Amino acid sequence: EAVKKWVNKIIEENIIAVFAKTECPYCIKAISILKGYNLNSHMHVENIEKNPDMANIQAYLKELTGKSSVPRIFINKDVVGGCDDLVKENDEGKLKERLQKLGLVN
Ligand SMILES: [Co+2]
Ligand SMILES: [Co+2]
Ligand SMILES: [Co+2]
Repeated sequence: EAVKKWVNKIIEENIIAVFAKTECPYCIKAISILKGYNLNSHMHVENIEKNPDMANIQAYLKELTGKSSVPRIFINKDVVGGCDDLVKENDEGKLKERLQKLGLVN
């Protein structure tokens, strides 16, 4: 329960929550895309590789999202998914819609 509670706190206390690992090009790409919307003040990036319970975190992220890979991206507790999902939402206007409803972009 401790691992799940810790992950939950990250998702619930940050509007934009990104789970990442070290030297992860698609993590870096997704984080850069989000910071390009000036979301930094409401983002937390968690490096789950620098963590003794990486496998537990990944298993829980799969239970929540369908995949154990990083990056894993949540926006106001809603599952965006990975960087490819973020790129699809960004290119098709869904990302902007999301952020507008949250007051994060005009
Ligand atoms: Co290397
Ligand atoms: Co900027
Ligand atoms: Co952290």
